[PDB]
Amino acid sequence: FLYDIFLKFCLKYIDGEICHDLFLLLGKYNILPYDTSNDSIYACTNIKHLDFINPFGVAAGFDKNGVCIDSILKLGFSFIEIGTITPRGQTGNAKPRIFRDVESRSIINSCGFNNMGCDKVTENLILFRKRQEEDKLLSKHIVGVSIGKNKDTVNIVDDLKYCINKIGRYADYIAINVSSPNTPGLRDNQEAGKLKNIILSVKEEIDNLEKNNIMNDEFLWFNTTKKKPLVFVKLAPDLNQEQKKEIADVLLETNIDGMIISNTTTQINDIKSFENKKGGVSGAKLKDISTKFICEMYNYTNKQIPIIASGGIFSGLDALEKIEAGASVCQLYSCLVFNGMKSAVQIKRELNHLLYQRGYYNLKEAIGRKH
Ligand SMILES: Cc1cc2nc3c(=O)[nH]c(=O)nc-3n(C[C@H](O)[C@H](O)[C@H](O)COP(=O)(O)O)c2cc1C
Ligand SMILES: Cn1nc2c(=O)n(C3CC3)nc(C3CC3)c2c1Cc1ccc(C(F)(F)F)c(F)c1
Ligand SMILES: O=c1cc(C(O)O)[nH]c(=O)[nH]1
Repeated sequence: FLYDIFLKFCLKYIDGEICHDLFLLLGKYNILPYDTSNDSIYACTNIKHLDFINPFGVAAGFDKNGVCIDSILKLGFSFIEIGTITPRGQTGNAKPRIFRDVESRSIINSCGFNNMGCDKVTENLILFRKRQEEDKLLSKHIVGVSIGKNKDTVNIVDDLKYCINKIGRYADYIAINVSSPNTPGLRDNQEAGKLKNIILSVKEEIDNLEKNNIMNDEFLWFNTTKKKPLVFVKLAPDLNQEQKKEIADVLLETNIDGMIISNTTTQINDIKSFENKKGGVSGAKLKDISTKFICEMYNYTNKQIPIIASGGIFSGLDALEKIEAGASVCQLYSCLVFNGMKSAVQIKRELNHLLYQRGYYNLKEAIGRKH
C-alpha cells in the first residue's frame, strides 16, 4: 500500500528505467510484499501439461535477466516470462528509450533486447531453481524463458539453438520472440516458411536434450514441471489477415504448443506526447487491437492452439475479454507499471467476482465463450 504512495511520485518525476531498476532492486533484496493467500481453484488454468495456479503472469521484458524472479512471483503471480534473452549480452539501443503517458496509460519503448546474455542469466535461473526447490510459496510457480536474436545476428535459428542447449533444461516453456518492433528485420521471420524452419528447429533442439542423458528425467529437467519446455511463439499485432493465415497454417502443421498474443504495436498515432519518438507502443491502447488479434488467431487455428494473452490488460474485465476471446492465460506488464503491487491481488479478485456474477463453474468454462 505504501508503495502506491511511492508510485504516484516515481511516475511524475523519475525516469521509467530508473523506476524499473529500483523495483528490480527492491525485489533483489527481498523487500517487496508477499501475497500468501490461497488462489481460487475455480480460476486455475492450463496449457497441455502446464498447470497454472492462476491465470495471470508477468510478460517478457520485465525481469530480462532473471535476477528478481522470487520476489515478483511471491507478489501473487502464477508464472513469469523472463527475457527476451540473446546468446551474448547486449546493451540495447541508446538511452533514453522508454517513455510513458499516464493519461492514456500507455508506454513506448525501443530497448533493443538489452540483457547480460544467456550464460549469465542461465546461472541466475539455476540459483533460483535451487531456492524454488526449498520454498513452498514458490513450489508451484512456472518460469518460462523468452528467447530472441542478437541485433546483428544473421540467422535467428543459430541464436535460438544456443539458448536451448544452455538454458532449455531449466525452463518450463520457451517463448519465441519474432515480434519485437525494435530489432531490425526481426518481423520478417514471421514469414511462413522461415517461421516453420525456426519452429521445427526449436522443438527439435529441445527434443535432443532428452536423448543424450545418462540420468533420469526428474534430474534432467531442473524446473517446476520437471518436464521438457513447451515451445510458444510470440506473434506481433503488426500482422495482416494474409500473414495471419500464413502463420496460422504453420502453427497448425508444426504442432506449436501455444502462441503469445501479442507484442507491442507500431500503429498507434494519436498519442501527443510520444509524437516523433521511436519504438513500440504498449498498454491500454493496444488492448482492443490485441483482443481482435486473439479472435483472429483463435479462429484461424480452429481453437487447436492455446493462446497466451498480452496487451492492454489492466482490469478483471479486460482479462475476461481476453479469456472469452480464446485465451487460456493472461500476462501483465503496463498494469504493473501504473498500478504497482496490488495489480495481481486486485485483478484476481475482480476476475473471480466477475466469474461469479456472470455464471461460470470454473475458468475453463469461460475460455472462448464469445465464440
Ligand atoms: C519496456 C518494455 C520492454 C519489453 N521487452 C520485451 C522483451 O524483451 N521481449 C518480449 O517478448 N516482449 C517485450 N515487451 C512486450 C511486452 O512483454 C508485452 O508483450 C507488451 O508490452 C504488452 O504489454 P501490456 O500488458 O503492458 O500492454 C516489452 C514491453 C515493454 C513496454
Ligand atoms: C512508477 N513506475 N514506473 C515504472 C517504469 O517506467 N517501468 C518501465 C518502463 C518499463 N517499470 C515499472 C515497474 C517494475 C517497477 C515502473 C514503476 C513501478 C514502481 C513501483 C515502486 C517503485 C519503488 F519506489 F517502490 F521502488 C518504483 F521505483 C517503481
Ligand atoms: O518484444 C519486444 C522487445 C522490445 C525491446 O526489447 O525493445 N520492445 C517491445 O516493445 N517488444
